[PDB]
Amino acid sequence: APRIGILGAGGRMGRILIQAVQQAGYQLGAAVVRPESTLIGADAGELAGIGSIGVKLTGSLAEVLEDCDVVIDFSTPAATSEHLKLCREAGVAIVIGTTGMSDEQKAELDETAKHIPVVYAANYSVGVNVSIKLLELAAKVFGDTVDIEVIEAHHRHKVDAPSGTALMMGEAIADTLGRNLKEVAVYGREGHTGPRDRQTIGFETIRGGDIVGEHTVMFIGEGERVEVTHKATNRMNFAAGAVRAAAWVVGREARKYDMKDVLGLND
Amino acid sequence: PRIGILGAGGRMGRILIQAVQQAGYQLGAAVVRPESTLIGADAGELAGIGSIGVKLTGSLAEVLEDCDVVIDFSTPAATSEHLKLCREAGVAIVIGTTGMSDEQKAELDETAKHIPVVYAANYSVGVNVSIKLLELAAKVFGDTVDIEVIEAHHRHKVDAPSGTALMMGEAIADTLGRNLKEVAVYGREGHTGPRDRQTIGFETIRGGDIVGEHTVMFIGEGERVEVTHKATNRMNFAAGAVRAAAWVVGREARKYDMKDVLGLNDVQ
Amino acid sequence: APRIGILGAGGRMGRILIQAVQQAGYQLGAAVVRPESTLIGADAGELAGIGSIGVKLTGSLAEVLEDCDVVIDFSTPAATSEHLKLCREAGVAIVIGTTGMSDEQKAELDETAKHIPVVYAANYSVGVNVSIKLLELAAKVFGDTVDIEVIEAHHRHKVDAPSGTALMMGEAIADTLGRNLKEVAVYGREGHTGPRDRQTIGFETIRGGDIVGEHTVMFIGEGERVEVTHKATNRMNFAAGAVRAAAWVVGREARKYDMKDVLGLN
Amino acid sequence: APRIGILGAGGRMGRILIQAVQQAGYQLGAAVVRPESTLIGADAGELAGIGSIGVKLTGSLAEVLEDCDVVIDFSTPAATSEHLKLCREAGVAIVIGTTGMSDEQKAELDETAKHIPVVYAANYSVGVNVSIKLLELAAKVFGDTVDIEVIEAHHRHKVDAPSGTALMMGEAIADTLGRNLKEVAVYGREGHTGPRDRQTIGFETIRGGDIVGEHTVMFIGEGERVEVTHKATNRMNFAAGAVRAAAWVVGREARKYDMKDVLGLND
Repeated sequence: APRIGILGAGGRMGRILIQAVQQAGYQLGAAVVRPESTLIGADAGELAGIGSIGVKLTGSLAEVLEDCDVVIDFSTPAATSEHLKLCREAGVAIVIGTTGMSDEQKAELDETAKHIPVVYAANYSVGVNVSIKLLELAAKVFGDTVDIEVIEAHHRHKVDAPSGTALMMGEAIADTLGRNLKEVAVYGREGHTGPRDRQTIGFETIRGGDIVGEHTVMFIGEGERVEVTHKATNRMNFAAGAVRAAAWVVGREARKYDMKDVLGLND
Repeated sequence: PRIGILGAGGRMGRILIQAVQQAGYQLGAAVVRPESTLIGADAGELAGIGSIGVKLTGSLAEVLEDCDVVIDFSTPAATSEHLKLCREAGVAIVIGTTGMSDEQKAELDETAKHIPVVYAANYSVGVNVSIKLLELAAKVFGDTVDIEVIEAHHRHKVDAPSGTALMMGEAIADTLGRNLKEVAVYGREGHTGPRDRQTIGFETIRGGDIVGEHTVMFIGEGERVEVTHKATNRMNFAAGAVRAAAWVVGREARKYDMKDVLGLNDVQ
Repeated sequence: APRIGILGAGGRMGRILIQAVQQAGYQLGAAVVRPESTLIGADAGELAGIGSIGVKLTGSLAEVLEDCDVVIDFSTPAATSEHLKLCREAGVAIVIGTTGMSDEQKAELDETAKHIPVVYAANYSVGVNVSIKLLELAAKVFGDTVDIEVIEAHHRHKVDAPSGTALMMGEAIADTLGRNLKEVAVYGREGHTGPRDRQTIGFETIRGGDIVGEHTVMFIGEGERVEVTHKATNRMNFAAGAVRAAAWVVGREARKYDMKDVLGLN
Repeated sequence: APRIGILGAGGRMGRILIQAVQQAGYQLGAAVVRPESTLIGADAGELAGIGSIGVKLTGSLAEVLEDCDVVIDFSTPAATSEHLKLCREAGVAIVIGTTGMSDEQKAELDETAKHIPVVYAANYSVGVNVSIKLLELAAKVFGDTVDIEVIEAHHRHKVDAPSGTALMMGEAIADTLGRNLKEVAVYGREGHTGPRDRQTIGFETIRGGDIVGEHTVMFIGEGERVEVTHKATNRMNFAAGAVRAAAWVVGREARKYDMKDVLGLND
């Protein structure tokens, strides 16, 4: 079985990753926090809400890398830089989900991936990555015979429209169909719009309440319609995907991998 | 009741004949333009329900004695003469002609002072029911929900959102005391910021051959209530018009709409 | 403004009820716990996660009734029995959402409701109660011209099908249409079922994953369809409804009330 | 450009197929009916509601096969047998959508498919075949991590439950996951069902009104859900797929093909 270490194990996301490791039947290899954290010495399982599991929060990643085959890192881009060097010298694979890394930090990641296996993905949700593959496959088959509309819904606090996931989906469809998203995208409809251009990709964005996040793509043809939909119940399905990527990457050739590799979608 | 169909030759007329027979009523008459080719043919056979013993006439006045109520889905000029004739004969009329002139609509109100007249923006029973549900849900939820209107229609529709969506949004704004033109939003792009509670959002989907779907979302904290109307075809106006026709027979001469016909004004 | 007290303030539902009182802008009048609870003396606002609010947890309901105009009780039927007798003597209204009261305990409630105002509802979610009213109205208008199908979805751990909410919706429609649900209900379809009887009310129950709770009623006609749907994001929309009932019932005549009364649906 | 002939050109499906041939820009090569038909001599385009196109209904398939590269046959299994022998001797490919052929009649097809190209598919809707491929792919990735539920809706007259299309989808999913559908299928839920078995594939069948046909497969996981949905607006989307298969099969090696081949779904 693979030994998975969780970096930043004290934060909100770390605790979820600890539950995901134990729920997948894996051994928690390590739980690391900042060397000055209040929680050093606490039980990771107790802290994660699953009761004691015998792994305690430590503050030195280098001291626990021998106990791990892979580590999962959802922290700060600066902390990921230090985590990359330690895993390189120790030969431990790393699954990185840190958002907002600089172009220099992202380059440091790419060169590390020539020495250790590295997983880097924009989204670790298994369902989202699956959805994208379905969209690409349906788009290749439907070709120019369907009107493509992207509908998403989110809570009333979201400041951006459409969501990054909705745009990620439209981008994959536009790449598949050979269209330029900025040219063919439409974000509203009011008044005498005229009839619909087949090249148009329409984005309908719903805002309200506390909706966690729903995305639907409609391939609308003559006489029929195919919908691909992903709905999130909570903000926690990154963990199951990240843990699945960690188990998958153990013992593989040193390259940079994404969730398309992990899920066998590049076929 | 004996129900007559005006403009019985057209696409909508033929559907109305089916609706009368499908509702178990006796078709009292079937009238077409006085220069129509089909004058003399049997209405039932032409409508696809087999012979029923009523033939197409080009003279509405000659068969008014054979009817208790008549249904008119034609052109605004054709209804005006038909409205005048029904007044003198004392036969009720259900009018669904779109785009009636300001003088013709005033002629209707005076006609409704002599005979009962039904005039509604939409004769689909489901659409009218939904709008009542929207009003009822809106009054109870008040300002505790973010309201979003989603509709879908075929790729040939030139106007957005549909009249039905705006009719629904208008009903909600009136219940909530909002001005729809002030609070409506038809698209979202870029840094929209957080949602204003007063906003009523309209998301319009276009594609393929979708006949017509409308969903209103009352989105609160922890839960959501949706009212949805979906149309399979463009013929569900007929069942309502026939229902309005049977309802208006033998009633006091006023102007009625589908809220009266469906008993929707009786709950608040 | 009304002073609302929360019973069982240490439990999961009690803490949520404290948040709902503060989220609605009301002043928390009291917070009572089991007489053997550890938390007596701690601050309710802090204990509920909204920061200190100046109300401390007590173990004596009788000692704090003077500070409240109404109390909300989501506890056990045995504890509710003591709460019903105590609230009667103090003249404080009570909102009860305890499930599973005995036929004798429910009778104790009805006799109590002759002295103090009592709100008792099967479901305190505002959305659900609204949904049932939409169903009743749609059912009255459509009559026997539509096929009615009830679809619900819940997480994979739910042992009962259909949900109580779905049956509550189905029952409301059957009463409107004059049908006997036990006679006309259908819970599955397999093989040569034949054509559909118009009287049938069909129940499609979806089970999977962690779905909190979705309920859809379809009025399916010829050429069109009307759907009324309620979707739950979490298990907490009872609290806002209960708090709204608490504020609504303050100072009213002593009867038994439900959420139809609170929301003006009757 | 392929010359497509339509057999049974007088019937409901024949008229729809004529529309589909012209809507695709193809040449109507022939329009054939029974030699004793009333419609012999009528213009196929006029009969299909698209105005004259200059091809008239004939009663002899052998006399017009030289005008065709492929023919489309939605008739009776007895008539399809005769058309197979004629197309074989004439070397013209054929697309068959006739339902209910015997095990011997299906064998006549397989031996014919060694001489001429033959397309035979259970369902010619492009969207449905796309949907099935999407289900197989999602099922392979999710594996045993999701509860799978099939929801379908049809008009109040449908006598069979679930629909053949819903069963077809469950069969594709059960095959991908290594499950036996008859063992894991559940068609209703009433009373104390207990908690859900992960292996179960649940079928919820909706009946009412005049619904043409809706099918939804829910892959329900922990924290998220992915739905694949196909909706039919009318009973005519078989035609476009059959026409698309007709053009695809022209000039290909004599084998038996299905819509997975036509749409590039095999891999």
